[PDB]
Amino acid sequence: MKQSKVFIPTMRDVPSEAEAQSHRLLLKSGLIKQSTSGIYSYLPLATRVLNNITAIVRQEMERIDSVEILMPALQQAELWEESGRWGAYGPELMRLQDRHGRQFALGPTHEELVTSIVRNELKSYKQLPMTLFQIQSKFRDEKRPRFGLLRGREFIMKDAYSFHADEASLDQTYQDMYQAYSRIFERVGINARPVVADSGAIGGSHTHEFMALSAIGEDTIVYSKESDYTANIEKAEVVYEPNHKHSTVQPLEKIETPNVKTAQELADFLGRPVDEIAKTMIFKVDGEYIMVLVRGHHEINDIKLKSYFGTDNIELATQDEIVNLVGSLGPVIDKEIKIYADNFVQDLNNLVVGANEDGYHLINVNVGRDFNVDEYGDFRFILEGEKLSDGSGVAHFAEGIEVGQVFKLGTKYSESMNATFLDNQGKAQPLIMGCYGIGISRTLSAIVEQNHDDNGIVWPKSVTPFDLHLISINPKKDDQRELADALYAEFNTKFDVLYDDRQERAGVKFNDADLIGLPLRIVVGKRASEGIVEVKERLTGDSEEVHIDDLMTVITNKYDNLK
Amino acid sequence: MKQSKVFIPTMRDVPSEAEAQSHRLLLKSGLIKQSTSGIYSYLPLATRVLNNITAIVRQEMERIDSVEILMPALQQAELWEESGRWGAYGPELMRLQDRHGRQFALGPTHEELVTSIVRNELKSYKQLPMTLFQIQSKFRDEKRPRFGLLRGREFIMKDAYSFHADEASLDQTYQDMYQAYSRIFERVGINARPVVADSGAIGGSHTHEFMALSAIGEDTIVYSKESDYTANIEKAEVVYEPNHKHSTVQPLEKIETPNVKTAQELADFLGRPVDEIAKTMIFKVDGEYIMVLVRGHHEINDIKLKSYFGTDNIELATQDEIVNLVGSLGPVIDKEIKIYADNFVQDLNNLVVGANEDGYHLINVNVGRDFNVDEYGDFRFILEGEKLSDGSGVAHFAEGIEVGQVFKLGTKYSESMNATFLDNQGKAQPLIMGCYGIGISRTLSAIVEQNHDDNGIVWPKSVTPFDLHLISINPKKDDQRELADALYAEFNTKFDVLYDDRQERAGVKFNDADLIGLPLRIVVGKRASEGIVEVKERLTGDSEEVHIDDLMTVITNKYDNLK
Ligand SMILES: Nc1ncnc2c1ncn2[C@@H]1O[C@H](COP(=O)(O)OP(=O)(O)NP(=O)(O)O)[C@@H](O)[C@H]1O
Ligand SMILES: Nc1ncnc2c1ncn2[C@@H]1O[C@H](COP(=O)(O)OP(=O)(O)NP(=O)(O)O)[C@@H](O)[C@H]1O
Ligand SMILES: O=C(C[C@H]1NCCC[C@@H]1O)Cn1cnc2cc(Br)c(Cl)cc2c1=O
Ligand SMILES: O=C(C[C@H]1NCCC[C@@H]1O)Cn1cnc2cc(Br)c(Cl)cc2c1=O
Ligand SMILES: [Mg+2]
Ligand SMILES: [Mg+2]
Repeated sequence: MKQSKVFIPTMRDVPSEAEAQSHRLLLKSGLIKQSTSGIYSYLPLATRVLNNITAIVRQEMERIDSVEILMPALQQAELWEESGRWGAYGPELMRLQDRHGRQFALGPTHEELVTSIVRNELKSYKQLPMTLFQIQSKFRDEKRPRFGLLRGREFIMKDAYSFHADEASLDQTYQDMYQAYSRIFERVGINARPVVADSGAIGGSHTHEFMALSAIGEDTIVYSKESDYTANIEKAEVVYEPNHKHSTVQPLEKIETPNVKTAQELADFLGRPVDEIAKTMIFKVDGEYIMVLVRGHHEINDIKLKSYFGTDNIELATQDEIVNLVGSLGPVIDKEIKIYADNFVQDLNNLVVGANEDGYHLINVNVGRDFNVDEYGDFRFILEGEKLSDGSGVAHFAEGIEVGQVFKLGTKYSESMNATFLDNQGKAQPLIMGCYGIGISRTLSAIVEQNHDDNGIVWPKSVTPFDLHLISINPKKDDQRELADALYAEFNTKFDVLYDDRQERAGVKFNDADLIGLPLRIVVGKRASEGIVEVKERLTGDSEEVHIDDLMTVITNKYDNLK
Repeated sequence: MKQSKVFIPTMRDVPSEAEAQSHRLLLKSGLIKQSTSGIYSYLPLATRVLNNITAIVRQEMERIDSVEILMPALQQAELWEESGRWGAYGPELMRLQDRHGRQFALGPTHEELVTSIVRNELKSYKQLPMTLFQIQSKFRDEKRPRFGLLRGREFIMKDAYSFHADEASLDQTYQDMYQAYSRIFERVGINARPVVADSGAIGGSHTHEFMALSAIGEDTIVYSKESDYTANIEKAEVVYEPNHKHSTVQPLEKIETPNVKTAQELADFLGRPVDEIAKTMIFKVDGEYIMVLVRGHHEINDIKLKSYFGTDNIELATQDEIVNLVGSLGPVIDKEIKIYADNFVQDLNNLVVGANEDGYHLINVNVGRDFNVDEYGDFRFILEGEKLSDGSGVAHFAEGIEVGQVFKLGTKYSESMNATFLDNQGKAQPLIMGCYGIGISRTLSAIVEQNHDDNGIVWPKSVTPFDLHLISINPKKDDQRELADALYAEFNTKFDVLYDDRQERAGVKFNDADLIGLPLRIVVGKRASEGIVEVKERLTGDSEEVHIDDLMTVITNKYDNLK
């Protein structure tokens, strides 16, 4: 393609609101444009990268017999009522009415739709297993869209769904997908790690998330150096082995603590280490108010609380709800309320806690005497340095972007939506399901996060929108224009060449080229009359003069040796 | 792919409601499944056909420098307010609210979105022309979804938009698109004709529709045998040259006409030919009621009326609106109402018309004496046999499916949405726009309409979901299964082979194969031990025995000679 005919609105200045490097670079390089919060257009270069990603995805899906389909975005509410998700979900599910008042969801994911396709069609065990996938734009009215394509409201997902006669068959396809996902991410230029993910509040099914390792990552991976242990910090269990720090029991005492809000401020005020303070938070669990206690150097993990209580309906009590129930909160109160404490609170006595009265705290508070703990448990995040759940060694942290997930779904949808098959013994059984997804537009951004420098994007060979950037320094000069025209015709059969044929200053062409980030650059300039050009590598910045008779061999060898 | 792993829910019986052959066959062959009215899932084989169509589309777009992008479905109402389409359109535009009460349209087409992309980015004449396109699902809440993929509510469109400094540049790209569209349709196996289309009520810009010639087609193409004249029957002008059939003027007379509703019933009742009766219809044009007169053998053309009056707000008066104004209607009434008559009414005198009184009609009604005609004009459809507007010869009719359109849009959106560029002389000018579209999912159905027989689909080589159907008659037999396994491995590198490896009766495999419609079939049966198979052509039904040492050459030669 001649660059004069390709829309590439490169920017001089990136706005302050853009925080993530991938977001900043996709804007600056003229690859995406925001329509509104969380909603983007993919401009020509991004679209080519998306096409390269989806071609790799299609190869890897076909390799494991995952068969492509395309399902609708517009989905009748009645389908979502069958599963119960219509009623279970709130504003994140986008909803609308047609001209006859009939209600619809815009698909955030397709468990019901795909179940509706296969039910009473996958009728026998002889037809199983079956795996279907699509590459299709999903809709989620995210509370906080952010970081460009990393969290949109309209976004591209590759979602797959598999159907099975038994658990062993599901296990096989889950492994196939796991392996296919590893291949997909490596091929597109992402360094990713599969990590054990949380199975949800109620379920205990096997699930792994694929995490693109990057500093912008909002997930923390807990990993071992001694074993293959890798878990989301939300899931990673903390094993408690007693190590008491108890002193002589003292009488309870309310103390004045003016302008003291936080646990660390209280620690500083009393001249004590923060770990000896116990923090108290009020949660609302299935309508009932509870208290959760953790030490001052720890933080409450809501995902563990949800899994512990076995419900997703857990949230912090609001300002008004706290006042109606009881400044800094504490466990000593004359009221029927269940108090839960993290296991590591047992290492202390003479607790420092809130007084349920602004400007005050309690010291020398003791369990049994002053208040009772109903149950102890693992209600916190692991810290870096602590011993892992498998006993292999010490916990280390790495930050990650969730680029995909694999999930053993089971019979949830097939039971609720009556999707059955006749087994070996002729009896009706619900289809056993797996579901799997890659965030395609998120993955595009993750590629940029891991493949860029201070001057722009550095696209991997596998996904670069064009292979070669052919640039004329001054096309007013006949020798330069004509040589570049000839080289375009020569190289645009074997390679995809972006030919910067524009009547633009050399400096802007090179700045644009740095942003755009194609792996190899052929510069036609002052030595065109001699049949000499310059070849420049985007990754290293290495430049060399090359004569046109050698150029095909030099470019091909350089291209083949790219990662 | 092994057919045991591909979801293909072939049907024994097609429901009565499915009318169009393409709709019936896409259902019967297991290629689509309805989710609800006008909303479909594309099953594995249809998805492969769609991928083949879009690959051809992409090649032909790149050939004319039409550059791929991907724009969002979710579009803020504020954008649609800029153009005025938010207010101009009614229930066909699907609308919704997000969680903050902000209003959105689901894109039925993307003129505003694309204008928002390029405005203040295509800043100079030096950047023009620019052509962008996407392949993306559109949403239209159609009043009457029908014929499967021919009229959906969620459907795939390839929409392109071009931007220009002057009218000559627009003319060039319009011609490029016209030519590209001709190529696309021929390549995918559609016999199509470009025809002059109506430019709308207000505008007079150049537009052509591409019509897939087929009997299910709801459009009628008027064409010449002597010239290149081709027009939609909505547009095709009728030139009136007087041929009076006048008799001696008679006195007006009201006559009893019991149980006479229609013009032909009245003709039969009075013993007169139907052409001597004048029909009267009441229309509402920009709030004002009018009368339109046409002869009994003619019909009113609303598209001509809209173009004549220069407004889209024309509709028939309702039952209640007719009563408030005045059985069979007629022009003789004591009221201030404008009466328009088709030109061919002038060939008659002593008109037979309604009496504005149930059970009665008027005879011997004459213009000037009994009523006045305000204006005469071309308000009807041309009939087959009549002389064409260009004077080349006689009108012939062919039925067609509108598979695409090309349109010289001009500055409508660039004016309303302030999308300007600096011209040669440094002054701001609105971007001159073209817009173009192909219905991709409609085109898939049109391919089936033109490429099928009584036993199933007959896919063209260019778009067939697989190239070869490899079928084992009885895979319990080791020689058959093993030979078929070997041939699959041999042929699935050069070709895409669907291998019917299923443990199913031969009869169902062949019935499924006929429906599925791949061009060549390799049958492994009783002579597998001898290294002999049967090759069968789907189009002709010709079968021949072939030895496996000759099979690659025989298949390749047959495949190369397919249309
Ligand atoms: N709002 C979004 N924008 C872009 N990509 C997304 C978004 N939500 C999910 N994805 C991607 O789609 C994949 C599958 O969806 P899903 O498993 O439902 O995500 P999720 O659990 O909601 N992730 P998150 O919201 O980031 O915690 C994810 O692994 C992401 O890569
Ligand atoms: N409801 C639909 N279902 C499937 N395809 C459609 C639909 N509407 C339009 N298309 C296709 O998209 C192309 C461009 O859209 P457009 O020019 O807006 O169609 P249109 O004038 O509304 N046609 P029609 O509604 O059939 O009279 C058409 O030429 C069709 O091939
Ligand atoms: O979407 C999932 C589970 C899996 N679905 C198939 C693709 C891969 C993915 O991990 C989790 N999820 C995430 N977000 C959601 C948001 C809404 Br709104 C709804 Cl209704 C449902 C969901 C929802 O089910
Ligand atoms: O969509 C068009 C004009 C052209 N747009 C770009 C692709 C090719 C197509 O011919 C005509 N059209 C047809 N149907 C529509 C339905 C609705 Br609802 C709206 Cl808002 C707008 C429209 C509308 O503009
Ligand atoms: Mg989410
Ligand atoms: Mg329409």
